[PDB]
Amino acid sequence: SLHPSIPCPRGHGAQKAALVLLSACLVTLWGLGEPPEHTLRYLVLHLASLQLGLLLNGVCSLAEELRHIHSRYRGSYWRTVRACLGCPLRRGALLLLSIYFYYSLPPFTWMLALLGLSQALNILLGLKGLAPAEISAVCEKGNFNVAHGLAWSYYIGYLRLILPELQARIRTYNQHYNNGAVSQRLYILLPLDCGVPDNLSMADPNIRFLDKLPQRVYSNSIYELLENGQRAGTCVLEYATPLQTLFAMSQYSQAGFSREDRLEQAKLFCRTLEDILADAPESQNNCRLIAYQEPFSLSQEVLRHL
Amino acid sequence: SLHPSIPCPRGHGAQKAALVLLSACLVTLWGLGEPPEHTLRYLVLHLASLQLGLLLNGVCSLAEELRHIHSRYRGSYWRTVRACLGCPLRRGALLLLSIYFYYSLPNAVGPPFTWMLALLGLSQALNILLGLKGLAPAEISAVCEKGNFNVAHGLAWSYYIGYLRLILPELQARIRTYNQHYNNGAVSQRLYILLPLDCGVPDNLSMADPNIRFLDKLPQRVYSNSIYELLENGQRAGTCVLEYATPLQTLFAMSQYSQAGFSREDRLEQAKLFCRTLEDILADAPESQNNCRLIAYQEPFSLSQEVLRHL
Amino acid sequence: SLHPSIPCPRGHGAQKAALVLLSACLVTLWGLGEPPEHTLRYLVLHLASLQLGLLLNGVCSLAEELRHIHSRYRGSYWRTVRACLGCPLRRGALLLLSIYFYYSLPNAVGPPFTWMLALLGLSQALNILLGLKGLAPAEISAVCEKGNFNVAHGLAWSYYIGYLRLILPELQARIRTYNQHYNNGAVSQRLYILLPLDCGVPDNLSMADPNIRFLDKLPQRVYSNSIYELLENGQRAGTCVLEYATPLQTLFAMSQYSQAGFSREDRLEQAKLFCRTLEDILADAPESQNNCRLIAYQEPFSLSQEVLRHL
Amino acid sequence: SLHPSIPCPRGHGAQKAALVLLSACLVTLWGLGEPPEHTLRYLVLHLASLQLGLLLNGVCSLAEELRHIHSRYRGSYWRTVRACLGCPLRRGALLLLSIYFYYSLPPFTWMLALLGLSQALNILLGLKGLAPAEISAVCEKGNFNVAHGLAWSYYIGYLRLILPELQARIRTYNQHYNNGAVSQRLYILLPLDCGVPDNLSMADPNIRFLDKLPQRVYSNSIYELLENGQRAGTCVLEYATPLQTLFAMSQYSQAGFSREDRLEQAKLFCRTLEDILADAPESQNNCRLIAYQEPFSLSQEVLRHL
Amino acid sequence: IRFLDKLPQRVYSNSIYELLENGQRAGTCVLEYATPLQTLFAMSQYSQAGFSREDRLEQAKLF
Ligand SMILES: CCn1nc(C)cc1C(=O)Nc1nc2cc(C(N)=O)cc(OC)c2n1C/C=C/Cn1c(NC(=O)c2cc(C)nn2CC)nc2cc(C(N)=O)cc(OCCCN3CCOCC3)c21
Ligand SMILES: CCn1nc(C)cc1C(=O)Nc1nc2cc(C(N)=O)cc(OC)c2n1C/C=C/Cn1c(NC(=O)c2cc(C)nn2CC)nc2cc(C(N)=O)cc(OCCCN3CCOCC3)c21
Ligand SMILES: CC1(C)C(=O)N(Cc2c(F)cccc2Cl)c2cc(C(=O)NCc3c(F)cc(F)cc3F)ccc21
Ligand SMILES: CC1(C)C(=O)N(Cc2c(F)cccc2Cl)c2cc(C(=O)NCc3c(F)cc(F)cc3F)ccc21
Repeated sequence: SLHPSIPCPRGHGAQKAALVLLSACLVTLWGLGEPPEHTLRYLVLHLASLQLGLLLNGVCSLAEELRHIHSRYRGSYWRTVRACLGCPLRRGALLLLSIYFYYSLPPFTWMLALLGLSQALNILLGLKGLAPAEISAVCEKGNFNVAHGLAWSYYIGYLRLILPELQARIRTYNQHYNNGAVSQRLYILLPLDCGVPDNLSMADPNIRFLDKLPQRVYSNSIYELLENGQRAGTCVLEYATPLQTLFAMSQYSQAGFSREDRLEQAKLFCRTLEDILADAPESQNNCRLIAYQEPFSLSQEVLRHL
Repeated sequence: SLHPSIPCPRGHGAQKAALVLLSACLVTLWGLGEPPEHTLRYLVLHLASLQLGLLLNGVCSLAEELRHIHSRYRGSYWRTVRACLGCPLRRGALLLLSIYFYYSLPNAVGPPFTWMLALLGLSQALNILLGLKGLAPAEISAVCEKGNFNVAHGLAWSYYIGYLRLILPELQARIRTYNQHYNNGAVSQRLYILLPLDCGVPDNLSMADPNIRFLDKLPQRVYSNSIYELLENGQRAGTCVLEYATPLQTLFAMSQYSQAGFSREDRLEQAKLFCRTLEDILADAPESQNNCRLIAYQEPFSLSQEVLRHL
Repeated sequence: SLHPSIPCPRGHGAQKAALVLLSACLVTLWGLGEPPEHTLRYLVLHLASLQLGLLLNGVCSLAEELRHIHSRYRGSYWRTVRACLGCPLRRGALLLLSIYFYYSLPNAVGPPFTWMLALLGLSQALNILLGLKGLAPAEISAVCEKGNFNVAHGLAWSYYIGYLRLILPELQARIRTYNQHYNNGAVSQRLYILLPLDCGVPDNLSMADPNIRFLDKLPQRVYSNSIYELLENGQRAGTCVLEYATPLQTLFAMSQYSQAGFSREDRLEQAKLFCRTLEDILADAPESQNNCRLIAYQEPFSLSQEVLRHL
Repeated sequence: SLHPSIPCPRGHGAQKAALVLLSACLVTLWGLGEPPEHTLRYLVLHLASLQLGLLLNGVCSLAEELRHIHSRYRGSYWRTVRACLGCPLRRGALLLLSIYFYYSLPPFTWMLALLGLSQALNILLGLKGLAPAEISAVCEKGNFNVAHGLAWSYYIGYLRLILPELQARIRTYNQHYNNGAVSQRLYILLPLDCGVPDNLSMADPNIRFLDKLPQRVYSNSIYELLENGQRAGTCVLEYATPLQTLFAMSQYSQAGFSREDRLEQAKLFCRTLEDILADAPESQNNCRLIAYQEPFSLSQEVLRHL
Repeated sequence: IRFLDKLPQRVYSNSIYELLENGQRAGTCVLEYATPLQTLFAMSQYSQAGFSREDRLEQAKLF
């Protein structure tokens, strides 16, 4: 609802389509007309190599982690083992389960040399790479995103400090003058393009700076929303200052934060600001978000919510 | 370098294990003396299952992304496949290799290719639903650090682009102006940014330790800064412009709220990571040309002892 | 899109067509009917032949590099090895597989390892001596433009960082001031930078075409800007702040000298590329907030028309 | 002559040691003791595959240039073929020479298809990549290096315009102020780490600003060189600005310019500026370059040149 | 009257002024106050000069 080009939280399409594929997959195994004794042996041995390979992958990971004991895991060996190999208990059972069934199921020592060699090629040539559309899912589900830190810093830092003392300063400026009364809500502008001009008239000339709201120290502007050369309304406009910071990351070569990522993350920052302003006690319909990506009259969009 | 506890950027110990492992792999293959020809096919066939799996897994992962395409992938089909399947042309060739390496190759162990198609699909769904192929927390922190997906990365950079970048150019002159109009000791020209690893950031700096006491407000948008003196044994041991790290404070309040999904285990990592990233940004930035020095520690001891040794 | 002559950055057509040839080549492998056991073995063996040769060639490449360690590689040997042999931990992971797949695998065609190693160095030595395995310019041009190995990339970024990033913020203010204090048409608020692709840069802009002539130097680290009137049919259709691009002059003078090793055709290659690099830089820079305009033309026509059509 | 850290112009350590490596490897062929016709045909077939290897790489690259033909090659198919395949006839003649040797020397059509397929995997996967050592071994030879541009333009634009009239301005300044004449040479500092403060005082307090030389407008500042609290030299100091641009080039992400390249090109920029000023009419011992790198006394570095 | 620029250059610096009229530029000439009149005013300001206001006015006219 915030904007047609803001991504919704990831749903369960992967779960549902897999279920449909799983339903259709189990159908076609029955069509072969073959006993499932081989199928069960194949499936168990198919999983056995993965668990065996996962151990060596953890072991290969651990050799980097062995010198990391004093750095990340409080100088503890057991915690380091858990990080690479997952839960030691559940993983440990799978290791012994595979070995016992592998010997029973009809070489013995040749596969480990080959499987250990195969795990090397995944580590060395990077065949088992992470698809970014699965990097995004895990990063978003675990809240490993840069935007999730830019929004929470904004809310805890700026919004949660002026929102209580905003409607009061709006009311006082309304009585102290006579003007069309200014709206009692802050209309945060969230330019999705992350190009934030230092003056509002630069984005559109029909929006003009009129006055500064009386006042830790904060300064806000009231803008003369002009339609057909006449005032149609007034409000307090304010760009999201993180949207500059996300932009100025993309310029710098040290950020490792490219243009495709800049737009991709800045989409989250607005989404994870609505999810914050929805439940925040300081938000009592006293702050209204407006987003717009230039394909546009900025003045009408402010009027659109008015 | 900043502290014995701050993690170092990952080395190449991963492939170091693999190369040593491969050294123990070729010898083991040579020691057992297996038929070399079938050893070649088996490794390829094994990699034929692995790379054909990344398509069945990808397509299931692709199903959801076809509904974000208008917003997340700017309404383009080719920016949907490249996110779920890596580079398409590079990945597309490997599939034709794996298909060719499985369509008609002799295979003592393994089903025919048309049989293996069904067995692969059933295997992928089981791993997806149960999460058997779960990401290890060691690799989660490894990939995110490499691709810069950690939340402390932004909080370190935003603390630079917003505040640190805008005040270091004038901080030397502002400190110089105060010293020339004050006592004949003197205040150091280097800013100090406290980075308590515990993220315990008292509102008043003097309350952390009695030896550090607020002296004066440094003269000048209001960029207020309070200069502090370090009272060691009742005498003016040293004075410097000291402040806490606001992003660490915002991290501390981040973990408290339950709408952030920020456990205290994660906050400790980002408390450490935010220091190293701030070390990296200030290492080469033109503004931080020996203009700022960072203080990081973990409270188990006096804070004044650590700041004094830096002067 | 500035001019039809300027080239676009290299695409992925080479990878795209290679997929088609891979697809058609798969048909012939399935049509002739040779056993896949030998086809898989040869293909691994053939790929083994190419990879194993790169070792000695890299060794001969490293041979000159042993004395460059003190100068071009900061005194570390392992940085030198990666420079010549590619990734040390990956290429060695491919040589070892080819060593195992040639010391053990059957070799229906080709010498044994004890024999191939003799011939392997011989072919590379001849290629090094005679330069037979040479890089055609399209391979060099691709590496030059992908890895930013050009002199135009140098000039464009220098031109922006040194000149265009320092007057564009202050260009709008002076144009507004000049328009405000004088009431005789109006001057556009944009600098219409002229980019003559032929690198013909006269000192006097009015001499280029009669319709352009000097009006008044624009009042203001002492930047001299001359605005011009565009006499169309003897009528001042419009006036603008107009100037040439100095680097495109310094590309011309580079080709004149015989010490630069910068041929006439190379000048054209690094002149078209330079203009594209400037647009890619201005279109993303914050300073060019609709503040600068590019006018690129290759002389086959009046200069005033294109300047006018952009107004 | 300039600095130990400056890379020397590429000698011939390859041919010096490759031939020696060949000489040791030329003895071993006589050691094996094998028939010569068998050896002869293998080598010919080896070069026959490479000719097709070069043919397929160029032809695949030719498919891309059908979009750049009207831009890079002036709409002429001849330059399109020449850039990709090298010489249209010399390369073409080798192929049929190789093919005729291919069939003459002891399947045929299936071998050609396999060779084409194996070249496709070379292109898509990119195993046969260009090593960084040979990337900087061709660009240096072909003068396709970024710092070469920032060097010559710094000459045609700045050095060639101020050097002829510098000594006159120094002579005028030396006459006007008596007692401690300045050196008649322009000292262009070249800090190889590219750390260029706006003023020399921040780099080292032992160097003092003295005055600005009389004068478009050219401003050169004369700097005092102090030693143990007393003057030791006076000369015109001016950082090579392209080093500052090179340092700021690596800062921005759109430059595609790494940190090592900054260090690598800064080393190159002095050496190509050495070559220009070695054989230039505007160099009459009136301009001596200073290059240094902290692994220090910058102030004492200048005195060694005096 | 608007300041325009400084005349090109012991060194002597002089100023050229815009002579605005009805909002348009109508003339350009070098305007430079007679500093001795400023000196006379400062003389009348201080009490050690023994130099009254009418004295300053009359000396301005004679100057
Ligand atoms: C982006 C920098 N950054 N990233 C992280 C992570 C931490 C910091 C950081 O260090 N910021 C900070 N600390 C300061 C300390 C002093 C001082 N001691 O004098 C002075 C400063 O500059 C004025 C300080 N600044 C910068 C300005 C900051 C707060 N602020 C913001 N929000 C952000 O910038 C922002 C972006 C993101 C992402 N998250 N945030 C929230 C912090 N919008 C504002 C609009 C107005 C206006 N229209 O007038 C006035 C503001 O502040 C004046 C009042 C200062 N108050 C409040 C804070 O505490 C000190 C006293 C505004
Ligand atoms: C081509 C020479 N070159 N190649 C490389 C690589 C680096 C340099 C170089 O550094 N040259 C330089 N250094 C100077 C220092 C002084 C001084 N007083 O110290 C005086 C000079 O002469 C005026 C200086 N010059 C020459 C002219 C320089 C600057 N300038 C340019 N630049 C380019 O065209 C150009 C080409 C390439 C390639 N990259 N660039 C961007 C730098 N265009 C201009 C147009 C106008 C006008 N229309 O009026 C006015 C200019 O000068 C006013 C600005 C003076 N500022 C500049 C920097 O800060 C201090 C002084 C212009
Ligand atoms: C490295 C080595 C020797 C190995 O250890 N395995 C594990 C394994 C089995 F998978 C199957 C049986 C025995 C073993 Cl022992 C393996 C498999 C193949 C292969 O082609 N598997 C096809 C395949 C399946 F059989 C089932 C499935 F669900 C998917 C699938 F894609 C090639 C080489 C190996
Ligand atoms: C694709 C196919 C069938 C092909 O066309 N050739 C060309 C060719 C020769 F190069 C050599 C002989 C016959 C043919 Cl017929 C080839 C070669 C190999 C191979 O293993 N070459 C090893 C190898 C050498 F023989 C000489 C050398 F100096 C180094 C070296 F590394 C594998 C498959 C093929």
